[PDB]
Amino acid sequence: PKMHALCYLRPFFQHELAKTGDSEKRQLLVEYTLRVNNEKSGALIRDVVAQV
Amino acid sequence: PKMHALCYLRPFFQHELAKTGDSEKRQLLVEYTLRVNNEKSGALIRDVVAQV
Repeated sequence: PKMHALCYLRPFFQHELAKTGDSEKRQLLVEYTLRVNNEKSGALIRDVVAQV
Repeated sequence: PKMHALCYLRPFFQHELAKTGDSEKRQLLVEYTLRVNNEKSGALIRDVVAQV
């Protein structure tokens, strides 16, 4: 777990939208990326199934 | 220069518009007109080419 990071360019944030009447509109946004420090430190086994 | 005026109906101003997404909007506005007191106090030479 220590060799993976989640990097936030813009953390979670909310804001208003245009008000077109007797209502209330909100938007939530987030911007992120994933960093893998070194792929040599782990393994990924693919295409394996149980009991065929 | 004493015979020409620029009349401002609304002086230059600015405001921000409604938010519709992950963006910001700005607008600047001005409203004006031009007054020429008397056309007989000046001259306008047209269709003259400098050094052919």
